[PDB]
Amino acid sequence: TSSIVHLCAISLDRYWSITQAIEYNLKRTPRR
Repeated sequence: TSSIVHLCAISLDRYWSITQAIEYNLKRTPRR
């Protein structure tokens, strides 16, 4: 129970900053 969150704490941040500024790198240099 407690031996999870701690982990989730690690395997999460990675997908935090990006999320926030995801639009920053989504569909750059659009070709149309």
